[PDB]
Amino acid sequence: RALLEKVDPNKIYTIDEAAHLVKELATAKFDETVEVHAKLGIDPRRSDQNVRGTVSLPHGLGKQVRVLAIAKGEKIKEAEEAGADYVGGEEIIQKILDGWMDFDAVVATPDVMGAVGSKLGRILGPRGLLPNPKAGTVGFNIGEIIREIKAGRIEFRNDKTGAIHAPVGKASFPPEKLADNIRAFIRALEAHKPEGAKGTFLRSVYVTTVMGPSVRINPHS
Repeated sequence: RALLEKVDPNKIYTIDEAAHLVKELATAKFDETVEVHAKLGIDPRRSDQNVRGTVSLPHGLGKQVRVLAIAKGEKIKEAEEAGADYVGGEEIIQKILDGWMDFDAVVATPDVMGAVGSKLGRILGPRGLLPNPKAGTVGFNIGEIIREIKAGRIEFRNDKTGAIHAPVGKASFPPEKLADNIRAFIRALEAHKPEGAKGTFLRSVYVTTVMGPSVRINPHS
């Protein structure tokens, strides 16, 4: 844990330095999702300054992503038709508990999320693989969700604190690809600067994981 002192909390790192720090400190036990969090120069209580859109990450998305869709009843067939690599009903949960992890991403319909969250929270959670409606990975339009990932896009939306975050890779990625993905998210955010927002837009930007320290980065590096 003392390992924490490898990250200087006051330094503004380059994106490449941050990518390397990610890989130096990543737990070896499982593959963690790497996020970028930014504090935005917006008023989060006014809808005309909402920031919402997609990032087309240059690495790790598209046809190659093995998507698991968990659904129920009719939506199983829709997930199959949309080309999810793996589809299951709630019966698939036990298979995951038994050690099946061939998938890279999980999406789900709302009706299975109680069971998914309760049984797989402690497994998918620490890995960053838990579906969430705010990330656009839980919904009844399961086919559209699958197609968006296969088209190489991830969704983002600011929160009520005026911050925003999105996954940009895994700790297992080569650092150059992680760095590429971090830059891509920053460029996607900048392309979505609202008209009317004043002052600095990217006030601070960080590379993060759920369980680890944040690494502050220069978004123009």
